[PDB]
Amino acid sequence: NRMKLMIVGNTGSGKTTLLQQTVGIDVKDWPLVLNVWDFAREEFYSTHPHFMTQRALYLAVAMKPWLFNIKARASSSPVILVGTAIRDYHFVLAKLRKTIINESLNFKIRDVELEKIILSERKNVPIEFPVIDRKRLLQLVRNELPHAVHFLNESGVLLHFQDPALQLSDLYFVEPKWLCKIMAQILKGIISRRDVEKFMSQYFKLLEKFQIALPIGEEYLLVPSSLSDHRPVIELPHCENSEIIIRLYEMPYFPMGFWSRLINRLLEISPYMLSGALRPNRMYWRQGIYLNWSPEAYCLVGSEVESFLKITVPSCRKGCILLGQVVDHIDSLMEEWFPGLLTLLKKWALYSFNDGEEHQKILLDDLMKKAEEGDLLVNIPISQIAPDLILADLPRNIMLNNDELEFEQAPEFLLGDGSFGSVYRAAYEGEEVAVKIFNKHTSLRLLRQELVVLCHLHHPSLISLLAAGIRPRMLVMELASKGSLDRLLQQDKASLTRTLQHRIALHVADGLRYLHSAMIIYRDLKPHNVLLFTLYPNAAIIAKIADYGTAQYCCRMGIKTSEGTPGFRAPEVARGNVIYNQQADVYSFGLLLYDILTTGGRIVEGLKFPNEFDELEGKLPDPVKEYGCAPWPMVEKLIKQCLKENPQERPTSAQVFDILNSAELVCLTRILLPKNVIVECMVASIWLGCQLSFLILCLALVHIVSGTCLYCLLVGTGKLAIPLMCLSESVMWGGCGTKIFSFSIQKLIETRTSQLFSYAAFSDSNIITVVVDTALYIAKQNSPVVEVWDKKTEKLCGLIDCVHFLREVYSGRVKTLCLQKNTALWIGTGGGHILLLDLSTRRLIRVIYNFCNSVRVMMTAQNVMLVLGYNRIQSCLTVWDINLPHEVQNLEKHIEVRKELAEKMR
Ligand SMILES: C[C@@H]1CN(c2cc(-c3n[nH]c4ccc(OC5(C)CC5)cc34)ncn2)C[C@H](C)O1
Ligand SMILES: Nc1nc2c(ncn2[C@@H]2O[C@H](COP(=O)(O)OP(=O)(O)O)[C@@H](O)[C@H]2O)c(=O)[nH]1
Ligand SMILES: [Mg+2]
Repeated sequence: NRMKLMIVGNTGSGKTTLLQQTVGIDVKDWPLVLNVWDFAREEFYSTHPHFMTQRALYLAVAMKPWLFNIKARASSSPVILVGTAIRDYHFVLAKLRKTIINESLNFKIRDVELEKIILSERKNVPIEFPVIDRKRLLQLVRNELPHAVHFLNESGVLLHFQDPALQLSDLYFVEPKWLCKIMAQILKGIISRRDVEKFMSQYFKLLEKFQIALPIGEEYLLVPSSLSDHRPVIELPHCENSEIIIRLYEMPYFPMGFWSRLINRLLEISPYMLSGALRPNRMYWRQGIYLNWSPEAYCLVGSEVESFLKITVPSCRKGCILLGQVVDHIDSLMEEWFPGLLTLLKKWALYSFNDGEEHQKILLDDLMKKAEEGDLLVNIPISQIAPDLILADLPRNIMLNNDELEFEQAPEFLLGDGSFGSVYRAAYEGEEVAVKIFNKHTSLRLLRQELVVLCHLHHPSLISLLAAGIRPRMLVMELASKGSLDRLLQQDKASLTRTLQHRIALHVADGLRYLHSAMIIYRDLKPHNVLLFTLYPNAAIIAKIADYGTAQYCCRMGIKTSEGTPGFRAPEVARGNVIYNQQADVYSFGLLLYDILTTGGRIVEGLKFPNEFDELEGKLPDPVKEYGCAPWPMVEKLIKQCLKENPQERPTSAQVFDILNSAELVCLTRILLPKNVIVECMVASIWLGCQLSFLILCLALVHIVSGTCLYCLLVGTGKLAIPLMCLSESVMWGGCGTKIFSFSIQKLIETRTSQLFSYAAFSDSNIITVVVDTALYIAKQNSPVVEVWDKKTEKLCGLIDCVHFLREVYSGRVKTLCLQKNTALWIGTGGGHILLLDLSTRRLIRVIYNFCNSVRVMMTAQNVMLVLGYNRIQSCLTVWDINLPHEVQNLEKHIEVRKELAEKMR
């Protein structure tokens, strides 16, 4: 019986006095318990075009923007007019009171659970500054919580803004009267944070999310709702008809919150309107913005006096560019936030044949019709009246020379089905290209959106444009030499090597990072939209992103409309009620990486079992167990991170690219052991010691002898038998006590000569391992320094310090050594770090961090590299691909090569 009453109207009308029978939304209670929200001069309109819900009854008190917001938020809701989908219209007392009760009772018919306990708990809890965090103990004391909180929010008990692009999900506003008085008392109109602070970290963030206090600079807040109600005297550098371009936007009324929204949109993009980054001059009068880069490049967006919106730009190249980008941004803003004007909106293009005569206007649709069969207006080119219809504002190097195009559009020339078009195989300028054709009932808006994406962003991981036209309305971009990723996943499963699919993932992550850095949300990532140019893993370009027909500007305000293919979209996008940030793209990339790791897998199952693919996406199986793929540790972890319900828990695209940009990720191949099971030695199925295990001082695989050291059959205690602790063959050598010894006793190299260099304690220590190579690498107990000696001279050659490398990049004390045939040295420090040194140049290739807490024993098997470590107790067994140093070098070189391309494509 909890009904919501919202008395909306124009200030003064005496609607507050109407109920009794100015500083923000009020609230009262009436007995059928009625929750009344009494709304309130005109500054609050852009502050609360939000608090309408759906389960409420409206009482309008001839303002039409109010009705426009009502019919756009709560479509099915009674609206009773009172004098001083309309259901009744009364005039002014008690007779209308019965109508309200009758309408409220009929509204429930025209339009229970464990709620009532959480409702009471949230209502009966008083705190100062009432908003509270995720206080789960209040429900613990007394998969269904976000389904009850939503109902309570839609009932007036509290407000929970769970929209991803608000960052207010964690905190819960109690007794929502307070949030309608502290958020609406901040309001010539350029006040600073210092003054606000004298009346707060989340408070400033909360204000800007509601279009109340925009950030125009440090310690500065724009506060659009408080700007002057009249424009100053602007005298533009050009006043002749032939020198300016004018376009009007005629509306029945300005939507509630339209101008603050437009100002926010325009001031965020102004640095990048010419280049795509120099700041212009800006002015504000609450119904317009003046941008000014020069007397030749400016932009005046205002509102003449119904409800027209004028855009004035100079009639030059930079003026046309600014006009095009302002029109595109206004159209995008209207599509995102004001659906209902798209017809309630009329667009006029102003033109004149001779200078000095009155301006006459033509409807933009008629002008587009005339431009579809010509580029001149017959009683004065169209490029001077509406340059954006013929793409005259875009760069001239991407204009379609229709005489150089050999395009068939045959069913056998099809390449794929785009978002709103169809890509075909064609030839342009004597080259193999791909042409996208929009299907019959499309407008210039889709072309212009995909051109916004394709024209100003150049990245080695984004599809490149070659030409664009309007008469056939195509997009010639380029031909991917190897097709889409879906075809590779479902047909050519054999060519997908590990190092190739890692590059495929990395190139898509890099493209997403760049797309997000330019305030663009892709909104649909799938193997179909990922294009492959080569299957050679060492190439710089392996994967690109195409089909930008669903991409849209995603500024700090977010995006509301829902786009994306079922099964490749974030969970917050499937339920098209919240407004989401660019983390949906991160979730889509997580799904795509899951697909890459599992190859066909869930895609093959979804083409077999539809309408369950999208339902399973809120939990999906383990990649390894479900489809039997080879384990890819630290990539399954990234998949789990990217496949999280909370968008804020998900990493950003830059973080995903950073995680993927590591050779530890690709060369890792990690097996944990039971808790409190310590391992001393292992041999290669793998045999382990402790008690002899399988998956005691020494072991050996004799083609299993169990013991200080043992080789497949020499035994060392320090009495050797065909304290001694070292023996290796590469000739066979060894080490006894604190001196190196050899035999084919052949060469007793007593090693206390090195006491002069380094500490004597490190010099005179028991030997741990000896390595046989052109040189002699020796490390001792608790020795952060590895000694290098020459067999030919039986003399020291030089000492290397692991502590030096560790500090340059941490126990540092050497525990084990292993030599790789590619001239790389593996050293296991006392901590959980691994050092890769080139044997020749003595240079640090890379240090392995976050691996473990301590390294015990290290060896190689078959070709992989076995490292055993502790976690001080828990011991872990880790398998590293033995191509790790070369992979580090190749990955860093590849990153540099394709990074010097991103700064050259611009
Ligand atoms: C196998 C065959 C298939 N092929 C392609 C090419 C493409 C392609 N190229 N360029 C494009 C630009 C855009 C584009 O928009 C998509 C993603 C909407 C389909 C596709 C392509 N997409 C699939 N297959 C190229 C030939 C050589 O190989
Ligand atoms: N005498 C009289 N005063 C009215 C009438 N309607 C409105 N008012 C005046 O309008 C004021 C109410 O303003 P109100 O509409 O509640 O402001 P709002 O809540 O911010 O929209 C009261 O002070 C009344 O004096 C009316 O029919 N008769
Ligand atoms: Mg009032």
